[PDB]
Amino acid sequence: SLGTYVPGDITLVDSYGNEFQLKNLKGKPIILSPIYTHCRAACPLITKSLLKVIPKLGTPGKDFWVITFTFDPKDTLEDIKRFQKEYGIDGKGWKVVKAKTSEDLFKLLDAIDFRFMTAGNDFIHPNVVVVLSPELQIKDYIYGVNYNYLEFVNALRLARGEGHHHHHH
Repeated sequence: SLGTYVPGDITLVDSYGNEFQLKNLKGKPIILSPIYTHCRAACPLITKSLLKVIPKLGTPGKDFWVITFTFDPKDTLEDIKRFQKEYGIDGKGWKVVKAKTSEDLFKLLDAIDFRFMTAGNDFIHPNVVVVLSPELQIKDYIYGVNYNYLEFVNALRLARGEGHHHHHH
C-alpha cells in the first residue's frame, strides 16, 4: 500500500548465504522485484526488463539497492544462486534473496499487497516492482513486464522525496 512501511525486521538471506534484516539497507532507495526462480514465463521477462532499465538509472549498491526476492517458500540458497548466475546479477548492489522463514515472507508480501495462488505446477501472481524510500516507505509500484525509463526515474525521485515542487502538496 502506497505510503505504508515495509517492516524493517524482515530477515532475508542473499544468494551467498549472508543474512540481513531489511532495515540494514536503509539509506538508499530500494527497488524490490518479487519473482520465483522456477518461473519460465513472467519472471524472466520482468528480470530481463529490469536488466535493461537499471543501468540507465544508476549503479546498484551506490545510488539504490536492487533486491530480487523469491516468494516461493521452497526456493533454497542453491535456487537463488542459480537465478543470480543466470541473469549475470552482481549479487551485492543487486541482490537475489529469499525470506528466512515463512513469517518473513508473509510480512513482506503483506506489506506490498502481493498475493499468489497455485496453478498446477506454477503460480498465478501480479507482475510488479516496488520502489521504497531510504526509510522503507512504499513510494511507487511499477506494474507489468515492459518497463520504461521515465516511470523508473519518476519512482526514484519520489523515493528520494523529490519531484514534488510542481504542486502545492
